[PDB]
Amino acid sequence: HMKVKLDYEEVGACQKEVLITWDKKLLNCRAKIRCDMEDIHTLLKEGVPKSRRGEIWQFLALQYRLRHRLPNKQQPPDISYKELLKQLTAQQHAILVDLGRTFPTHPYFSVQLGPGQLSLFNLLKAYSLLDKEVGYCQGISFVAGVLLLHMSEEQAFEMLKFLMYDLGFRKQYRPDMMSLQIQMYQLSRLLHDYHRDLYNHLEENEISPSLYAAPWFLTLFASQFSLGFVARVFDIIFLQGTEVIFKVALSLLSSQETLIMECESFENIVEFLKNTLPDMNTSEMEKIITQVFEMDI
Repeated sequence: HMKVKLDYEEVGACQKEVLITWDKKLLNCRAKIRCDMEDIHTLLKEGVPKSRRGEIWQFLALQYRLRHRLPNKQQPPDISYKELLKQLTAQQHAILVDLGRTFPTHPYFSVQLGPGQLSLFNLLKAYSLLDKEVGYCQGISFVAGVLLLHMSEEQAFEMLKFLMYDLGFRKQYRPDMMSLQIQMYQLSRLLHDYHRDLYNHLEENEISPSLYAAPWFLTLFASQFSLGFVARVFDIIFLQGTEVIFKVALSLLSSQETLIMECESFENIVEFLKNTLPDMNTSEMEKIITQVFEMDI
Protein backbone atom coordinates (compact mmCIF):
# COMPACT_ATOMS: atom_id res chain seq x y z
CA HIS A 1 0.00 0.00 0.00
CA MET A 2 3.03 2.17 0.78
CA LYS A 3 1.67 5.07 -1.25
CA VAL A 4 -1.24 5.83 1.07
CA LYS A 5 1.00 4.82 3.97
CA LEU A 6 3.72 7.40 3.29
CA ASP A 7 1.07 10.06 2.77
CA TYR A 8 2.12 12.94 5.02
CA GLU A 9 3.92 16.27 5.53
CA GLU A 10 7.60 16.32 4.78
CA VAL A 11 10.42 18.23 6.47
CA GLY A 12 12.90 15.74 4.92
CA ALA A 13 12.80 17.79 1.71
CA CYS A 14 15.17 15.70 -0.40
CA GLN A 15 16.89 17.09 -3.48
CA LYS A 16 17.28 14.66 -6.38
CA GLU A 17 21.05 14.46 -5.90
CA VAL A 18 20.60 13.17 -2.37
CA LEU A 19 17.99 10.70 -3.63
CA ILE A 20 20.56 9.21 -5.99
CA THR A 21 23.44 9.06 -3.51
CA TRP A 22 21.31 7.15 -1.01
CA ASP A 23 20.10 4.90 -3.81
CA LYS A 24 23.71 4.09 -4.56
CA LYS A 25 24.75 3.42 -0.96
CA LEU A 26 21.73 1.24 -0.16
CA LEU A 27 22.64 -0.96 -3.12
CA ASN A 28 26.46 -0.82 -2.95
CA CYS A 29 26.09 -4.21 -1.30
CA ARG A 30 24.05 -4.46 1.88
CA ALA A 31 25.74 -6.85 4.29
CA LYS A 32 29.11 -5.08 4.39
CA ILE A 33 30.69 -3.62 7.52
CA ARG A 34 30.63 -0.14 9.11
CA CYS A 35 30.28 1.97 5.98
CA ASP A 36 31.94 5.19 7.15
CA MET A 37 29.86 6.91 9.83
CA GLU A 38 30.38 10.52 8.81
CA ASP A 39 28.91 9.84 5.38
CA ILE A 40 25.75 8.15 6.52
CA HIS A 41 25.63 10.80 9.22
CA THR A 42 26.07 13.63 6.74
CA LEU A 43 23.75 11.95 4.21
CA LEU A 44 21.12 11.59 6.95
CA LYS A 45 21.80 15.30 7.45
CA GLU A 46 21.37 16.46 3.88
CA GLY A 47 18.10 14.56 3.57
CA VAL A 48 16.30 11.22 3.68
CA PRO A 49 13.70 10.49 0.96
CA LYS A 50 10.39 9.25 2.36
CA SER A 51 10.20 6.60 -0.38
CA ARG A 52 13.42 4.98 0.83
CA ARG A 53 13.29 6.12 4.46
CA GLY A 54 11.94 2.65 5.12
CA GLU A 55 15.00 0.82 3.86
CA ILE A 56 17.41 3.37 5.28
CA TRP A 57 16.23 2.85 8.84
CA GLN A 58 16.61 -0.91 8.57
CA PHE A 59 20.02 -0.33 6.95
CA LEU A 60 21.16 1.98 9.75
CA ALA A 61 20.01 -0.67 12.17
CA LEU A 62 22.15 -3.23 10.38
CA GLN A 63 25.25 -1.07 10.72
CA TYR A 64 24.62 -0.34 14.39
CA ARG A 65 24.10 -4.12 14.61
CA LEU A 66 27.69 -4.88 13.46
CA ARG A 67 29.26 -1.93 15.24
CA HIS A 68 27.83 -3.21 18.51
CA ARG A 69 26.01 -6.48 19.45
CA LEU A 70 23.81 -7.27 22.45
CA PRO A 71 25.00 -9.51 25.36
CA ASN A 72 22.75 -12.58 24.79
CA LYS A 73 21.31 -12.03 28.27
CA GLN A 74 19.34 -8.88 27.55
CA GLN A 75 18.75 -10.38 24.10
CA PRO A 76 15.03 -10.86 23.31
CA PRO A 77 13.83 -14.44 23.64
CA ASP A 78 13.90 -16.55 20.48
CA ILE A 79 10.40 -16.83 18.98
CA SER A 80 9.12 -16.24 15.43
CA TYR A 81 6.91 -13.20 14.85
CA LYS A 82 4.33 -15.58 13.37
CA GLU A 83 4.58 -18.10 16.19
CA LEU A 84 4.51 -15.13 18.58
CA LEU A 85 1.00 -14.26 17.42
CA LYS A 86 -0.29 -17.77 18.03
CA GLN A 87 -0.63 -17.07 21.74
CA LEU A 88 -3.25 -15.02 23.54
CA THR A 89 -2.26 -11.57 24.81
CA ALA A 90 -3.19 -10.39 28.28
CA GLN A 91 -3.27 -6.80 27.04
CA GLN A 92 -6.14 -7.18 24.52
CA HIS A 93 -8.60 -4.68 25.97
CA ALA A 94 -5.95 -2.06 26.47
CA ILE A 95 -4.46 -2.65 22.99
CA LEU A 96 -7.73 -2.55 21.06
CA VAL A 97 -9.09 0.46 22.86
CA ASP A 98 -5.95 2.31 21.69
CA LEU A 99 -5.96 1.26 18.03
CA GLY A 100 -8.33 4.06 17.14
CA ARG A 101 -6.44 6.72 19.10
CA THR A 102 -3.06 6.17 17.41
CA PHE A 103 -2.61 8.34 14.31
CA PRO A 104 -6.43 8.48 13.86
CA THR A 105 -6.53 11.13 11.15
CA HIS A 106 -4.09 9.10 9.10
CA PRO A 107 -5.66 7.31 6.12
CA TYR A 108 -4.07 3.96 6.83
CA PHE A 109 -5.07 3.95 10.52
CA SER A 110 -8.40 5.71 9.98
CA VAL A 111 -10.72 2.86 8.95
CA GLN A 112 -12.36 1.21 11.95
CA LEU A 113 -10.57 -2.08 12.64
CA GLY A 114 -9.20 -1.99 9.10
CA PRO A 115 -5.94 -3.45 7.68
CA GLY A 116 -3.89 -0.72 9.32
CA GLN A 117 -5.44 -0.92 12.76
CA LEU A 118 -5.08 -4.64 12.24
CA SER A 119 -1.33 -4.74 11.69
CA LEU A 120 -0.77 -2.13 14.38
CA PHE A 121 -2.59 -4.57 16.65
CA ASN A 122 -0.53 -7.65 15.78
CA LEU A 123 2.68 -5.62 16.37
CA LEU A 124 1.50 -4.35 19.73
CA LYS A 125 0.06 -7.80 20.49
CA ALA A 126 3.14 -9.80 19.64
CA TYR A 127 5.56 -7.44 21.37
CA SER A 128 3.30 -7.61 24.41
CA LEU A 129 3.97 -11.35 24.54
CA LEU A 130 7.68 -11.37 23.77
CA ASP A 131 8.70 -8.56 26.14
CA LYS A 132 6.32 -9.81 28.86
CA GLU A 133 7.86 -7.48 31.46
CA VAL A 134 6.76 -4.39 29.55
CA GLY A 135 3.77 -6.06 27.97
CA TYR A 136 1.84 -3.13 26.59
CA CYS A 137 2.16 0.53 27.41
CA GLN A 138 0.10 3.40 26.06
CA GLY A 139 2.38 4.82 23.35
CA ILE A 140 4.67 1.99 22.29
CA SER A 141 1.98 1.84 19.55
CA PHE A 142 3.00 5.31 18.08
CA VAL A 143 6.45 3.88 17.84
CA ALA A 144 5.16 0.68 16.29
CA GLY A 145 2.88 2.83 14.17
CA VAL A 146 5.51 5.10 12.67
CA LEU A 147 7.42 1.91 11.85
CA LEU A 148 4.47 0.15 10.30
CA LEU A 149 4.06 3.25 8.17
CA HIS A 150 7.38 2.77 6.38
CA MET A 151 7.64 -1.02 5.99
CA SER A 152 6.02 -4.48 5.94
CA GLU A 153 4.30 -5.60 9.13
CA GLU A 154 6.95 -8.27 9.61
CA GLN A 155 9.87 -5.93 8.89
CA ALA A 156 8.41 -3.43 11.30
CA PHE A 157 8.27 -5.99 14.07
CA GLU A 158 11.95 -6.49 13.41
CA MET A 159 12.93 -2.83 13.83
CA LEU A 160 10.57 -2.52 16.75
CA LYS A 161 12.57 -5.27 18.48
CA PHE A 162 15.79 -3.53 17.62
CA LEU A 163 14.60 -0.11 18.73
CA MET A 164 13.20 -1.48 21.99
CA TYR A 165 15.97 -3.95 22.84
CA ASP A 166 19.16 -3.28 20.87
CA LEU A 167 18.91 0.50 21.02
CA GLY A 168 17.53 -0.17 24.45
CA PHE A 169 14.26 1.81 24.50
CA ARG A 170 12.09 -0.76 26.23
CA LYS A 171 13.67 0.71 29.35
CA GLN A 172 11.47 3.78 29.95
CA TYR A 173 8.40 1.70 29.29
CA ARG A 174 9.03 -0.62 32.20
CA PRO A 175 6.37 -0.62 35.03
CA ASP A 176 8.47 0.71 37.91
CA MET A 177 8.95 3.96 35.89
CA MET A 178 12.43 4.11 37.41
CA SER A 179 14.23 4.77 34.17
CA LEU A 180 11.67 7.41 33.18
CA GLN A 181 12.22 9.34 36.40
CA ILE A 182 15.93 9.47 35.62
CA GLN A 183 15.59 10.49 31.98
CA MET A 184 13.45 13.27 33.40
CA TYR A 185 16.11 14.44 35.87
CA GLN A 186 18.67 14.25 33.08
CA LEU A 187 16.58 16.61 30.97
CA SER A 188 16.30 18.82 34.01
CA ARG A 189 20.03 18.92 34.67
CA LEU A 190 20.62 19.33 30.94
CA LEU A 191 18.56 22.51 30.78
CA HIS A 192 20.34 23.86 33.83
CA ASP A 193 23.83 23.30 32.37
CA TYR A 194 23.01 25.10 29.10
CA HIS A 195 19.87 27.17 29.41
CA ARG A 196 20.06 28.42 32.98
CA ASP A 197 17.62 31.34 32.74
CA LEU A 198 15.10 28.99 31.14
CA TYR A 199 15.74 26.40 33.82
CA ASN A 200 15.41 28.90 36.65
CA HIS A 201 12.17 30.25 35.24
CA LEU A 202 10.78 26.71 35.21
CA GLU A 203 12.23 25.85 38.63
CA GLU A 204 10.69 28.96 40.15
CA ASN A 205 7.18 28.06 38.97
CA GLU A 206 7.74 24.44 40.02
CA ILE A 207 7.44 23.05 36.49
CA SER A 208 9.00 19.58 36.54
CA PRO A 209 9.93 17.90 33.23
CA SER A 210 7.43 15.16 34.11
CA LEU A 211 4.60 17.60 33.42
CA TYR A 212 5.63 18.31 29.85
CA ALA A 213 8.13 15.76 28.57
CA ALA A 214 6.92 12.33 29.67
CA PRO A 215 4.74 12.32 26.53
CA TRP A 216 7.65 13.45 24.38
CA PHE A 217 9.77 10.53 25.58
CA LEU A 218 7.14 7.83 25.80
CA THR A 219 5.81 8.50 22.34
CA LEU A 220 8.99 9.84 20.84
CA PHE A 221 7.14 13.07 19.97
CA ALA A 222 4.57 11.25 17.84
CA SER A 223 1.67 11.87 20.24
CA GLN A 224 2.03 15.62 19.69
CA PHE A 225 4.08 16.58 16.63
CA SER A 226 3.91 16.37 12.86
CA LEU A 227 4.50 12.81 11.56
CA GLY A 228 6.96 14.19 9.02
CA PHE A 229 8.78 15.70 11.98
CA VAL A 230 8.53 12.50 13.93
CA ALA A 231 9.85 10.76 10.82
CA ARG A 232 13.03 12.86 10.91
CA VAL A 233 13.56 12.46 14.60
CA PHE A 234 13.43 8.78 13.71
CA ASP A 235 16.17 9.12 11.08
CA ILE A 236 18.55 10.17 13.84
CA ILE A 237 17.03 7.73 16.33
CA PHE A 238 18.32 4.98 14.07
CA LEU A 239 21.71 6.60 13.97
CA GLN A 240 22.77 8.17 17.22
CA GLY A 241 20.50 6.41 19.77
CA THR A 242 18.71 6.63 23.21
CA GLU A 243 19.42 10.36 23.31
CA VAL A 244 18.40 12.04 20.10
CA ILE A 245 15.35 12.42 22.36
CA PHE A 246 17.15 14.80 24.72
CA LYS A 247 18.71 16.68 21.81
CA VAL A 248 15.27 17.28 20.33
CA ALA A 249 13.65 18.17 23.65
CA LEU A 250 16.51 20.45 24.51
CA SER A 251 16.69 22.04 21.08
CA LEU A 252 12.93 22.43 20.93
CA LEU A 253 12.57 24.00 24.37
CA SER A 254 15.15 26.63 23.51
CA SER A 255 13.82 26.97 20.01
CA GLN A 256 10.79 28.89 21.14
CA GLU A 257 12.15 29.50 24.70
CA THR A 258 12.06 33.16 23.76
CA LEU A 259 8.46 32.63 24.55
CA ILE A 260 7.66 30.72 27.72
CA MET A 261 9.28 33.52 29.70
CA GLU A 262 6.37 35.95 29.03
CA CYS A 263 4.00 33.53 30.77
CA GLU A 264 4.04 33.65 34.59
CA SER A 265 1.47 31.10 35.82
CA PHE A 266 1.80 27.37 35.18
CA GLU A 267 -1.64 27.55 33.58
CA ASN A 268 -0.28 30.08 31.06
CA ILE A 269 3.18 28.52 30.72
CA VAL A 270 2.16 24.84 30.71
CA GLU A 271 -0.73 25.31 28.25
CA PHE A 272 1.81 26.92 25.91
CA LEU A 273 4.56 24.28 26.03
CA LYS A 274 2.10 21.43 25.68
CA ASN A 275 -0.54 22.84 23.36
CA THR A 276 1.32 25.59 21.48
CA LEU A 277 5.00 24.67 21.32
CA PRO A 278 4.18 21.67 19.06
CA ASP A 279 2.19 23.61 16.47
CA MET A 280 5.23 24.81 14.56
CA ASN A 281 5.50 25.68 10.87
CA THR A 282 8.05 23.87 8.68
CA SER A 283 10.46 26.83 8.84
CA GLU A 284 10.78 26.37 12.60
CA MET A 285 10.97 22.61 12.25
CA GLU A 286 13.48 22.65 9.41
CA LYS A 287 15.84 24.31 11.88
CA ILE A 288 15.18 22.42 15.11
CA ILE A 289 15.75 19.17 13.23
CA THR A 290 19.11 20.35 11.95
CA GLN A 291 20.09 21.92 15.30
CA VAL A 292 19.68 18.50 16.85
CA PHE A 293 21.92 17.08 14.12
CA GLU A 294 24.84 19.33 14.98
CA MET A 295 23.87 19.82 18.58
CA ASP A 296 26.69 18.55 20.70
CA ILE A 297 27.01 17.39 24.24
